[PDB]
Amino acid sequence: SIKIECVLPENCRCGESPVWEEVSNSLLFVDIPAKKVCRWDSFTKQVQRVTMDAPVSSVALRQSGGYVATIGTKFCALNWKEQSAVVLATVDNDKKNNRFNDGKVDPAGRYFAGTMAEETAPAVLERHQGALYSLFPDHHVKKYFDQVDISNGLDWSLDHKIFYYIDSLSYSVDAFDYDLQTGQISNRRSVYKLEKEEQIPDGMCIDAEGKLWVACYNGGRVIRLDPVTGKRLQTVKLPVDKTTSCCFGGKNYSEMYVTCARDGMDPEGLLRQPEAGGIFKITGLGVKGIAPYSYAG
Amino acid sequence: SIKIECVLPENCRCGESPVWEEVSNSLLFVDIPAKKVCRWDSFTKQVQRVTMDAPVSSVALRQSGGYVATIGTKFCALNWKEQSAVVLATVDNDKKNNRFNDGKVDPAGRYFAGTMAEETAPAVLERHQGALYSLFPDHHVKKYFDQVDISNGLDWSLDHKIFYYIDSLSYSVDAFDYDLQTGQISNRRSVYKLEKEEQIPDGMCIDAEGKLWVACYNGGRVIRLDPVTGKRLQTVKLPVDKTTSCCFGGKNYSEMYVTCARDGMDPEGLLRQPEAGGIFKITGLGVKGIAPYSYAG
Ligand SMILES: [Zn+2]
Ligand SMILES: [Zn+2]
Repeated sequence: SIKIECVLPENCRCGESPVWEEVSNSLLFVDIPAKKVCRWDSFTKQVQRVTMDAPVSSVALRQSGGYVATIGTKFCALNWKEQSAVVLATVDNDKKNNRFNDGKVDPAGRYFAGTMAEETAPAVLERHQGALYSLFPDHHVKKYFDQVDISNGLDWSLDHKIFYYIDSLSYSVDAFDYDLQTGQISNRRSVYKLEKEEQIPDGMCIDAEGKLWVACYNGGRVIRLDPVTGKRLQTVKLPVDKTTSCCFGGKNYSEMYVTCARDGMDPEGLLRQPEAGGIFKITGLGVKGIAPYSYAG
Repeated sequence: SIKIECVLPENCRCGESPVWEEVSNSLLFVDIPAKKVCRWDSFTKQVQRVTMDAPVSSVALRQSGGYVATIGTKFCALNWKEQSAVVLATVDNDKKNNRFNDGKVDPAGRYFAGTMAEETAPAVLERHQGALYSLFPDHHVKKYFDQVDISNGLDWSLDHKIFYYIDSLSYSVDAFDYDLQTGQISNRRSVYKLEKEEQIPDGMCIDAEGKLWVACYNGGRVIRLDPVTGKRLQTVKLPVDKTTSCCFGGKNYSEMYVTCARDGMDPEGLLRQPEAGGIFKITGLGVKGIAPYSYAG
């Protein structure tokens, strides 16, 4: 049996980028259009919040201390206590209107993230403006590929030989060969195409059996896929439609934390999804996840 | 009911710009990379073709006689009985790889056509290189706006107050307010957004109810769109994937003609679509089209 609970009714405009900090039993996440980074202590229940000067799309662990975030079209290191960010690298300078979206650290401590055109407009507009990036330990940047609509969930297989990636308007989870030692990706192929009711695929993580959990935007669900068989294994429905992301955390990585968005709802949807934008905890999935990697620069 | 016929197994590299010439009961079209203007006699069933010296991307009737056509980055007059073009105007002189794409005459005798960067491999690059133009009856070019990808299908509403325009890599059918007397457009807005499955929006033609028909390049289909409600009204699927463009012809515009492309297909997909690059005729739609305008310069 499954328990779904709102642990923190944060009403985020757009909650994203859940990451489990095991050393302090905290969850981090972002609220993208609110430009916030948040850190929620699972023991005290207290949340702290830093507000940045541009959309903050993702946040990850930095092994030397503090955190890394993608703010606007920059990779930045964050000194949480000083409420100070230092710019590590910039991308997409040629684009007048981009941001980072989803990002996540390698098995080798490289901070992967891509971009997208900024939009809340959708159905008056356009595309293919994104590209996938990685920030190496030496603070150098690689562009993997362009023509990306919305850079979204991403992860890596337990044996470090395959990269999983979602570009959301593709409606497909893709897989690449990944070289751990160099961070090269090849042989892009589709491993799962969403069903319609699955709506927009968004955030993703891998679990300790190597299956994939995809948050489904407008979907009110997260879906478990086998990437080696090509099939859906399970659907867990949430009391909110605008599920964005998910990760594993809590004791032994046995709980799932899920982000969602309160933005773009109307009065009558807010009325009966009153916890929209909250953080949900799902217990009793009967699977554990794995620990995130920490940026190496 | 819908009835589909491959009226001509032309195998066009890329067949485009269908135009019904009702005084000879013929369909004019182009084959862009073969650099051919084409004319199929719907009665004898035979196709005549003239070879130009640069890719021909559109053709239109000329009020005073013969044809106009866009050949490379040039608006040309075409006398079909000799077979050479007389340049009337050049655009994009500073872009030494641009070509015109799609073009159609105004309810007022102005030849609209926009350009794109010619592509590779072959072809395919890079990007925002295009602009939208309109040759006036005095042989002077107006320009309109740039950073287009693939200037594609275009038509006018039946009140002559709305210009509809497709830029392919925009996956959006757009509308502008349009002013007959001056050819001025303004208030560009998305009236429709393509679903993953519909692929890339290519040519298009309004019907006598004011709906819009758009050929979905790699969607093997034309979809009929309500500009005012922004919803898809029906899908007509086709024997072949690279449907490029569409127009109304046959007696009083009661039949629809779909062009297609066979360039960019592998040896075994050609063998599943024996009719890639042909001309299809669809009867049974319930609506008629409207006649083409003739160029008044
Ligand atoms: Zn996301
Ligand atoms: Zn076209």
